[PDB]
Amino acid sequence: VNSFSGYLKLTDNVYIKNADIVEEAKKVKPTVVVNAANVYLKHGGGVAGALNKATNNAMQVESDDYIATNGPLKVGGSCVLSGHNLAKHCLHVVGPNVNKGEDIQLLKSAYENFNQHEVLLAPLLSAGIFGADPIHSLRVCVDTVRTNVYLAVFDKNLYDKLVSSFL
Ligand SMILES: CCCNC(=O)c1ccnc2[nH]c(O)nc12
Repeated sequence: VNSFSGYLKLTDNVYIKNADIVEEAKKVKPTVVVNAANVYLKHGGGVAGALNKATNNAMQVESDDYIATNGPLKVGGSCVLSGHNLAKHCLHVVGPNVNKGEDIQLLKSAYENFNQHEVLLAPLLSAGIFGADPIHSLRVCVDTVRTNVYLAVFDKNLYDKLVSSFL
C-alpha cells in the first residue's frame, strides 16, 4: 500500500491521473519524482521548469554543480539528484526531443531508467514541449517499465484522450 490517490489503473504496474506533477509531488512527497530533463539539466520550461520553480531554483543550482563535475547526460540517460522539497529524490531522465531531431527509438532507453526504482511519480517522457506523441509515449511506458509508475498528466483533455485510446 502507498499514498497515491485517485489514479486509474492501466496495467499491473502503470497508473494514470490528471494532475499537476508539482502539486502531486508536494502532497505525496514520493521517494522518486521524475523530471523531464535535457542533457544540460537546464530546467527552463515544461515539467522541468515547473519542478525547478517549485524548489525556488535549488534544483537548478544543484544541477549546475552536477554538470560542472560530470558533463552532460546522454539522450536516453538519467541521473539521481535531490528531490528538494518535492520528493526524496529526483530522477532526471532525458527523453529524445523531436523538436531537436533526436531519435524516437531512444524513448525506450529513457523509460528503462525507471526500472531502477520500485515506485515513481512521473510525467510522460518526451511529451509536451519535447514534441513526441503522448499516446506513443504511454505505449512505450507500459511496454518498458516494470516497476510501479504513477503518471501525472497536466492537461485534462490529453488525459481523457490517453485513457479512451488505451489498448
Ligand atoms: C501538457 C503537455 C506536457 N505536459 C507537461 O508539461 C506536464 C505534465 C505533468 N505535470 C506538469 N506540470 C507542469 O507545469 N507541466 C506538466
